[PDB]
Amino acid sequence: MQVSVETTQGLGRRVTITIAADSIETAVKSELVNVAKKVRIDGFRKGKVPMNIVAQRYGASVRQDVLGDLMSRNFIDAIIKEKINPAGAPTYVPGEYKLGEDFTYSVEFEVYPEVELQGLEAIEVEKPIVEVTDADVDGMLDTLRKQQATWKEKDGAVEAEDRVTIDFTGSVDGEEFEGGKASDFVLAMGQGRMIPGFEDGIKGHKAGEEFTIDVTFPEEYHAENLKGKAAKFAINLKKVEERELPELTAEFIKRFGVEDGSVEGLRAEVRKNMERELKSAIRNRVKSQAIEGLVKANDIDVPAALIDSEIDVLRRQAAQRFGGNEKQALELPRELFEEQAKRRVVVGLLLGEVIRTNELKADEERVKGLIEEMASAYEDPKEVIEFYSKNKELMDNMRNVALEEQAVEAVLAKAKVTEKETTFNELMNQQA
Amino acid sequence: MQVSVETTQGLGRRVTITIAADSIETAVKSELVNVAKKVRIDGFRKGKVPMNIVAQRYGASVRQDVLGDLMSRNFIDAIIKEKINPAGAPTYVPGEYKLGEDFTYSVEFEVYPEVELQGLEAIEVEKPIVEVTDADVDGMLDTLRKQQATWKEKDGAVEAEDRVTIDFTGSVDGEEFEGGKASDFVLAMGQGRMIPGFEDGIKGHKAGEEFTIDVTFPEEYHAENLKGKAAKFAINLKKVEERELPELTAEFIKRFGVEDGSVEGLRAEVRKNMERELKSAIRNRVKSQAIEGLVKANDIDVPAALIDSEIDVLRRQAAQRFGGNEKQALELPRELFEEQAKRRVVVGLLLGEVIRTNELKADEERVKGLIEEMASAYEDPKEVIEFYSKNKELMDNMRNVALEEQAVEAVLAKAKVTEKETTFNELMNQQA
Repeated sequence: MQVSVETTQGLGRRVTITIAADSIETAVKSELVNVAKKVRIDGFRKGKVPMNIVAQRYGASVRQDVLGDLMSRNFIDAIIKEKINPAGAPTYVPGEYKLGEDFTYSVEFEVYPEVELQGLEAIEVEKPIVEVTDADVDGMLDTLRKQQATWKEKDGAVEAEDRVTIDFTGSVDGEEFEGGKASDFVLAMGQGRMIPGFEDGIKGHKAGEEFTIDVTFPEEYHAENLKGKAAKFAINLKKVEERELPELTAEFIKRFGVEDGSVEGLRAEVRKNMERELKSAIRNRVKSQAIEGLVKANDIDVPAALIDSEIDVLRRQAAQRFGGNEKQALELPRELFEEQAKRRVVVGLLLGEVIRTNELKADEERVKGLIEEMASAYEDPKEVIEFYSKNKELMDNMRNVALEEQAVEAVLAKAKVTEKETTFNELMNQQA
Repeated sequence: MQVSVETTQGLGRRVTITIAADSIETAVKSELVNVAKKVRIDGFRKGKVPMNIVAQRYGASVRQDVLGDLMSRNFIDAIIKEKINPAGAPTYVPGEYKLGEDFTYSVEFEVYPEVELQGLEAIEVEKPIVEVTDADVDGMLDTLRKQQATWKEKDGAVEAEDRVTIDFTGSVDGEEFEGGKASDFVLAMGQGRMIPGFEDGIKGHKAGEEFTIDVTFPEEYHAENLKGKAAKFAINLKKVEERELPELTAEFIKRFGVEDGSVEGLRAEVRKNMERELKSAIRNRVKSQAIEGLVKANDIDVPAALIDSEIDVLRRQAAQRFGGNEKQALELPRELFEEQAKRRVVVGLLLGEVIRTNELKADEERVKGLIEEMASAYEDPKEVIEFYSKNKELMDNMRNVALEEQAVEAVLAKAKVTEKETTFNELMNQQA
């Protein structure tokens, strides 16, 4: 067997393997008649038609199953002789497969080092002490009243402080940007604006008079063919709708689903929101400050295999969002995926080390109250707790999440906890 | 959300869950803004463009993520309140997703029955008593030179007992069909017979003729829209080759792959091949006798969920080979999938119950010896066993196969063991 273990750097090593033509071919014939025998579909029956011709002439489909086995078939043997152990999964980077010659592929595996964390006390824990008094309730209620100010058909030009119901669609330098356009787009004021140029074209003209704008995408834009390329957008200026407050009437209150219809019912729906919004935002802030603190305490050098696995999931899933086209993945900037990925894998090493060596058990009290809180998001809390209590694989997942939280907590209580007073507004204004 | 359970058939409990239009759309906007903020692909940036219009107008490309979440989201609560749970996995039978509508999907499954094996004494174990003597080697050797004789170019009429390397293609009923054609298809004699009309047509014509044979596919054939339809096969008699025996010449010894050239090397390579195939034959004979013993003696009630799992693996794998056409999967007569699946699920329950209740542990010496036996095939056997010993993920699968064979053995030694003498030829005659 043709194998070549190269070293890239430290953790990473590039084991380049080449499988011979007939070594592939015989394996195709083998797995053809195998899967044919078990699934009862031997073309006709189990005594005719040599899989030799089936493979060579029209066995490009089965070649996925075959090469799928052969990558791990040559791997499993080669790693025995050389003592090669990947960190979870090896990054199989293939160049090309010539049909009827060989199959060369670069097996870029990483090794998992023993992680250690330092600066546990040096980490700043934020407790954003928000206590949502009627100042915060009615302050945010006024923010709601003024920001959700009703729509009204403006007579004139578009401006910064207007909504406009339009659409944008066309091409970027002659290419159809797959799903990157909104037929009947609502441009709403008050919130942030899009790329300088786009919204500028919109607010450069009056309603009714429809035209195309040509704006180049930023190099900060998250697709290689769209960024730097000029983009023509067929702007159909239909309806310019200004925001203005008539009053906080039951007509407005009704649009939040308030059956009671009165503003006092609006406060009550807002209390039901404020319950899970306040709890999850506080928990998000202390969790965020913790995770940021852990990584910033120890920006460790993680195995790239875990990053690559995260990147495969994130590339396929992103490209699924961009029309489902695989090719789109390969033109999203890698470092926008490696953002969440790096943090996921670093925290995976750190918190894993914590629950392992600090011997953190699924603390029955901690996971009890955790389950009670997520159950109080459902209609019947008590019975959700009671059913989870029986269920094995639920209590596996509840063990893990209680231990993620408990691993954060082990270093959280060890860290510089700072109980800092803020308001409901500041809590979510500093987020999105 | 709305849930409603209905008994399909006994264990089959159709939990029909109506997910309301808004229950979908809100979860769509959720998974949109989530994936946007974590991957930082918010179109432009994390402060613009409501996910409302993104969902409603072109949010088809997130319905995998959304419905993928909702399948567990609605189900997890539904099973809590009412008491209701699948054996392994629930079969989600969904409606066609019309947008701006309640997605009602039939969440079917079967509950797990107490599996028991019976008629252990009635199960007759076949121990086919064979040896690799020069009698069996010369028997197979004579069959080898007498069956696998060299080919000569024939100019004349084709028989059933000729070779003919033809390129056939055409159309079934008038419609072109994928996969069912082969350029330089070798109709070799000696081995079994093809479908009636086809090979009868080939042998009904003399070398040089380019014609067509319109033959009807059997109603027993492995696909619906092909079976029962006549099929015009444009047979171009390309190569016609007569089957003739010269001798077991050094020309032939080389052609078999034996570089050694002298017949002593043909015998050596035959000893190595006969070694591993004798092992795999005896293994397959006692294994298949025992497996079909347990299954055909105990046609137990198996939860359809396990069948769906196996069938999804088998339909992916098969339809990938049938041009990658996932629609054609559902078109294959399902009993060909359920053939293997029935065996896998019944064995999985029976042998599972054996190793569980009888406390069958992966015996270190037994799994070690099993690995010696299979590693014999590999490049360095005792180092294979040695390296495997470290890797738990692989030793998990080695524990699987060890306990499957050990569970077979726990009933094998209990079953009516009958030693039945055979030759090497008769051992594989039916199996091949």
